[PDB]
Amino acid sequence: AVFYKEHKLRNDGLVITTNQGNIRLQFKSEAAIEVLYRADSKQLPSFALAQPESAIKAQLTETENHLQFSGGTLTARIQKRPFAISYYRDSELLLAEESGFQVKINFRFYLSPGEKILGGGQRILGMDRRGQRFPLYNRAHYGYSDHSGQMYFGLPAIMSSKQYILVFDNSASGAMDIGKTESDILQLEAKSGRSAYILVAGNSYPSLIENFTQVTGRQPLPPRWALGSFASRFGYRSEAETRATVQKYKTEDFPLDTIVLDLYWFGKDIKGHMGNLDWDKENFPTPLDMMADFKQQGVKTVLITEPFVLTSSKRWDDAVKAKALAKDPQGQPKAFELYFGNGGIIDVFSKEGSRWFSSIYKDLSKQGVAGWWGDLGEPEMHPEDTQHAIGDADTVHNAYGHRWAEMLYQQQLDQFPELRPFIMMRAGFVGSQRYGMIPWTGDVSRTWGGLASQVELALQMSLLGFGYIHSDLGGFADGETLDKEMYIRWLQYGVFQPVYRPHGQDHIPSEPVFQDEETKAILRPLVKLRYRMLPYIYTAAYQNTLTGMPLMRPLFFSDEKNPALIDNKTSYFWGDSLLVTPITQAGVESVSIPAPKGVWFDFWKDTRYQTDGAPLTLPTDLHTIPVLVKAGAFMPYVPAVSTTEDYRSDSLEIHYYADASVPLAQGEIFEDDGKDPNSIKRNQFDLLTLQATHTDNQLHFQLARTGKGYRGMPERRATTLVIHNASDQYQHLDINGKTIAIAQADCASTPALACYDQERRQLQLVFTWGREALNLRLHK
Amino acid sequence: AVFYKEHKLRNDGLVITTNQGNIRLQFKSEAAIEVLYRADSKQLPSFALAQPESAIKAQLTETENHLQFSGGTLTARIQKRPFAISYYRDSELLLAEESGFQVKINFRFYLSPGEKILGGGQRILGMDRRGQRFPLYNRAHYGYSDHSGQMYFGLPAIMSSKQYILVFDNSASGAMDIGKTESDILQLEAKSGRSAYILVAGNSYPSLIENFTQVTGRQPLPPRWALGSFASRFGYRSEAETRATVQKYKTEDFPLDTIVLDLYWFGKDIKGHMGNLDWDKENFPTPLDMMADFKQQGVKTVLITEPFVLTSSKRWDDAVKAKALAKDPQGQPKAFELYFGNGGIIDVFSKEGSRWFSSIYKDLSKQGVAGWWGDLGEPEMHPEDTQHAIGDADTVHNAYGHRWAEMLYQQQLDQFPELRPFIMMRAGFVGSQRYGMIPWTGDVSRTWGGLASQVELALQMSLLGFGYIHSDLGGFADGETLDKEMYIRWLQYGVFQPVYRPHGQDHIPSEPVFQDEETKAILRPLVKLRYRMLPYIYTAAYQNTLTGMPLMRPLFFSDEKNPALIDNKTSYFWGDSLLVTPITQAGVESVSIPAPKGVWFDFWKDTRYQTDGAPLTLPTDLHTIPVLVKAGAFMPYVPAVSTTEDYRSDSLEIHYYADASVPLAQGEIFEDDGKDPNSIKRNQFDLLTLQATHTDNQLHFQLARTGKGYRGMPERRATTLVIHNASDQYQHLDINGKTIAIAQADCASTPALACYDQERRQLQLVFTWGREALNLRLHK
Ligand SMILES: O=C([O-])C(=O)[O-]
Ligand SMILES: O=C([O-])C(=O)[O-]
Repeated sequence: AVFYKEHKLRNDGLVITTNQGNIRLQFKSEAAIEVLYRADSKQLPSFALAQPESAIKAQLTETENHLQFSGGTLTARIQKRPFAISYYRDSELLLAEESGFQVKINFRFYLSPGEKILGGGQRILGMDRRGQRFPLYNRAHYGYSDHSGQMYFGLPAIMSSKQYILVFDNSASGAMDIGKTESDILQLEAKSGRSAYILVAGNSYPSLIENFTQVTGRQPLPPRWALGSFASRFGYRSEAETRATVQKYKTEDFPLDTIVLDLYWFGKDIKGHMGNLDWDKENFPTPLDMMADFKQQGVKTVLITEPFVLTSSKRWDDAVKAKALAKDPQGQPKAFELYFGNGGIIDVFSKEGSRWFSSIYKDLSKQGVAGWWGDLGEPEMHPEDTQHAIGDADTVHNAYGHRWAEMLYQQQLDQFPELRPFIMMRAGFVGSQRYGMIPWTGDVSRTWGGLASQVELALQMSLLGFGYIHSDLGGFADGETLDKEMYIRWLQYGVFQPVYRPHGQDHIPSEPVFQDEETKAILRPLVKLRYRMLPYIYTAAYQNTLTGMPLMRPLFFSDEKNPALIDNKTSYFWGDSLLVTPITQAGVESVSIPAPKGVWFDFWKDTRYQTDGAPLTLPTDLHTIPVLVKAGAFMPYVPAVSTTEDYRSDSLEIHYYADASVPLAQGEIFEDDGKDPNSIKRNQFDLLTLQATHTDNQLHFQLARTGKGYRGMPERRATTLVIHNASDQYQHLDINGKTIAIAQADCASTPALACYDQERRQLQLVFTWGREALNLRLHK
Repeated sequence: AVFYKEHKLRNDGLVITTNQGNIRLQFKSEAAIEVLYRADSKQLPSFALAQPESAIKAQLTETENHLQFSGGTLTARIQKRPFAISYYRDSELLLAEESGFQVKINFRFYLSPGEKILGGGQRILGMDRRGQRFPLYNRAHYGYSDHSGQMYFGLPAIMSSKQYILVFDNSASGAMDIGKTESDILQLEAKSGRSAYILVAGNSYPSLIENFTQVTGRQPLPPRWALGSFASRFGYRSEAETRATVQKYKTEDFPLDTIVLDLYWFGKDIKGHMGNLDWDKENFPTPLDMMADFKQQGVKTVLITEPFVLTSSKRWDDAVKAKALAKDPQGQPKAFELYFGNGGIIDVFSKEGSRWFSSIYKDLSKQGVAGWWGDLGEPEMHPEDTQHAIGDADTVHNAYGHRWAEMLYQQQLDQFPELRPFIMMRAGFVGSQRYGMIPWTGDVSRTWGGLASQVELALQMSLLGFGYIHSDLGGFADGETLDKEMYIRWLQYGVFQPVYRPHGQDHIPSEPVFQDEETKAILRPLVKLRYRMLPYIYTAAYQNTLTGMPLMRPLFFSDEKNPALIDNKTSYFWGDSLLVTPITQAGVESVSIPAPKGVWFDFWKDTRYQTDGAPLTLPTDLHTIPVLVKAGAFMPYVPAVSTTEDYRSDSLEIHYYADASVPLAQGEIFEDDGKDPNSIKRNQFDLLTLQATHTDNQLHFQLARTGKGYRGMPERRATTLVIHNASDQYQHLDINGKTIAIAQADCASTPALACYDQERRQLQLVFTWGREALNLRLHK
């Protein structure tokens, strides 16, 4: 039995006293509220909040049986007897406590009939997780395929079809029961840790996500090289092998930005060396030269690191001396049996551990390391009696990787304030994106099932803050011989998901350059396409930094009033304009694409489709996967380069997909130096905008640029605008009022300013796009 | 009747007095003698000699009936009565005067029975010109195909199967009669000008050419961009069209280094504007921006210029005021009716004309022009009564273009001492290569016959000093629709001849980017190959600067004791290692290749051929032309780039064609900054050497580098050495004494240091080639 006794509004937080203790309510924004139970006691701080101490001005109103604590859009309705809080956006009930807070810690909420619930982070259970129960305990799931209730990167958070996000702001071993045990009850449980939750509301899914990232953190724009081709395997055994792989990309003519070194860089065996955190000079004899030589070819070097320091490693004595490792209750360094050997864990929650670990990253970065890979951050093994500075293993578990990213992010920004950190990790917490965390979906099997699960995983993570979630392309775990068709499909999908990083255990090659001729003939133009598409992808990344909008969006964004779409885990949007349907089984001869109502074009073949709702059936081929372009799309391209270090936009090629059904369309292209972490905040960019206005007798484009520009920005770009499905009735073109004839033949064989290709229904305009506004008007 | 009267030896020249006048003999080297008749009178100076005032120490000996004037290798034997000079190398008679000098000026020599005679410069008559008579008067031959006795660039010089070169060092309207009128008489004639000839000897064809260029001039190494892809037509009509063409290369993914602007850059019509020598702002409104924008994309701009200033042009009044034009006997500017209109000719032989013309080049170069095209330098029209500073038109005619190149070369070196001039001209004289002249074979027809004549022309010019002779690829003149198969064959041949410059009248596209899909699919990888092969071509260019060795060599170099080979005009060597046989007729299904005795490989298919003399029959296909690689060849490649401005050799791929028949082989790769005119003289280069030693049980490679290097030179190059026709019996590899196992599987699918591919008979070695010597030893 719990009931209201009294409250105090100051400041600007509401502090309620019940017969069972204090509860603190604070708005972190007009759309998000933090609710802290046991507010009177010492607890771990928030991890989910970017500004935990925030509390914006809200209004409090009182009635006989209720209190109301209201922000701009979100309202908390506090029922006095019995005590229960419920949350409203406008006058719409979003979520209501049932028993609310109990005591172990326990939160119980009602679920509404028909309410669909995404969330929990990485699970393979179906997009709607209602009817499921699972632990909140980051844990490896080696070789997973088509099912998992628990893997590397869980999130103690859900997104509802009612368009709210609920966060359990607790870092401890726990569980989530989404109407499994009791049909109408959502239950959150933890063995210890912070007793708080955060509710965020929105009026649309994009707004919800914008509001969520506003209070949990926005991802800083990654370096542009993060969008390029990575060479990776587990693992290059030597400097010679590493150099030979960089060379193979050059001689096979595949783009390459970054080569990634797994654990052999610090030891010749898988076991026994972890913690050395320094070069194995027997096998990597001249690493500074190696990294400098790669830099000369525009190629970055990334090294793997782990939380564990083995007692057999060269740094054990020093880590103990430094007090860098987590301790046992007795006060000794805690050592335990990992796969790799007996060892301890670096206490990133401590001053000593952070300083010690950070110094090592600084040293290696100074030697030439450009980016960082942190593996096993669950932590993969984490005995319950391990003691960190701020609590035992079970209490801090799901925040270890989160703090590790914060430590590394701060370290990198301190060392290189003019560069954007690259931090790729396996496990984090709500908000880890604010430290630039780029997660991957762990040690996936080399099976079709492993591939078929990746869209579900990516969308689940993307919706709750992680735009750069991706997979080991081609599959990672076990296998005895390459499944060629699977590999090809995986690397094709790879082009249209956030990070292009094929990676697998090295008894089977993961890099595309080591594949057979047919495989390379298929993949080479696609890896090149990835680079040609950089303006499209980098612009989506820019939007992700601005608003949290994920690069991969679920089908359900297309119709927010159709909750059934939430179940779709087979087609997704890559940016605004491409509907992608990966092939995830062998021998598939055709696909049924649930394209939203409207006009769509085959990305590969230019075929125009129109639909009022019924799905579209497309045949498959081995060299592509099915991708449809939304009518009204501006698809921007630059010439392929081998490395983003050579990126130039002096030449732009833009394809506009015209249809009268889209009378107004807009496109944008974000350009900056690809590297300045402050480019957005300081307006050091060149933002290109395109607007199409399509009427019965005219099609006109308005082109403009804003921003203060940047060093090396082109003043004038040669631009080729290719209008697909263009009318054969346009007689003339005006550019800023100057009338120009449209040629009707030989468009590919003359340097024509404007030409219509009747066989392709494409109208091509070639012009100079300078700093002043440009208007191009086509008229019948 | 002519007889000896007396002589005087000083100094170090021999001055002979006959009853008819004085004759001066001077050795310009140990292998070359200048013979000047009428030595007592004022004459035009030598044009052919790089150091006209040279006279090395020779020995004079006298007998009753003879004088002997001898240098290191060449001896002049002077018979006293009747007077006649003959020339000997060792004790071998090379050439004997018949009547020798007469008076118009006339030289008569005996030809030996069976002696074959190349020479005369551009003619289409057969490689051996003996039995032919033709004028020495540079003259246009618009639309030539398969025959010409007189075209743009004649040379008053011959090369004999006796291995001497004879130069008629005379610039005037003349003629050459090579045993036509009289079977055993070579006759040289001129209406006026210098009465001198130069004989150069050698002990082999390469030595002869080395000796010839020693005294006539060596070509300075061109900028590396001269070896790249040129966009050209007659002609881009506007800045917009020019920019659109640069853009088309970018969007079609063809390499492009340079775009070339024909006469529309200075006027909207073909007639009436020549002499404006300034931008037509109506059609090229922002040329400084245009050139700067191209430079940002690594693309150079070259402009056409001509000798003629029309009375209708904007510069007529000023040229007259400056006294820049040739005059009539009366002293007025000489005006005459050219195709383009009434106009005069710039007197490049005068101080005033040179200063005036040079100032105009300086101005345009300062604006951003990177290289220069001088058309119509025959001069195309040149009335006999035109007076230049040093003589009338007929007297100086064949040296006009020569002096024009000298003027421009000096101008460019004065303006940009740290760059190599690019000067492309149609007409010159013996020695013009010393001013960097890059000639092309004029306005060739768009016919198979026009293509079929190009090897003959190129070889004739190459042998007598012009390594960069090339053709308007695809054909230039007339035509009404593209002959697609002809065009393709011409641009394929283009890859294996000195300058890659498709160019034609613009009613049919000359650029490969404006061709149909099939044409582009065929040509794109070949234009890319041109760039991948830059280390091979640029190294041949280096050798040409060093020794005069032409880039294209005739088949007859392969066996100097087989004079019948001299007739071959259908196969030639591109550098040392490639025997190329262009396809020069439609529908050819196979070719008979007269490969020299030895082992040869199909460049495209790796097929091994062996022959003891009989020709090799190869089938043709549309995507290649037949090219054989000589066993022992080291073929070096770098990754394709879009422009030589981006050239890097951090990654090398070298293919060695092994065969036991070649127990010793050598290769070299010349690397410098691609631009420094002084790189060779100052040793600012990186010269890579490879030596193969192939015995019954071992194959070993010795790799080394010399030179002082240059700014940006890579210290360490990732190198992939691919050994073709490698034994399947090599068990191990030592690199500098460190033994390494050779893998026997999965060579394309692993980062192996050494791997043998049994199906391809290729052994691949991947390693780091640093500054120290490297020895790689394979042993059975
Ligand atoms: O858009 C149009 O009107 C057309 O396609 O003709
Ligand atoms: O060269 C060899 O000896 C061979 O091919 O086995």
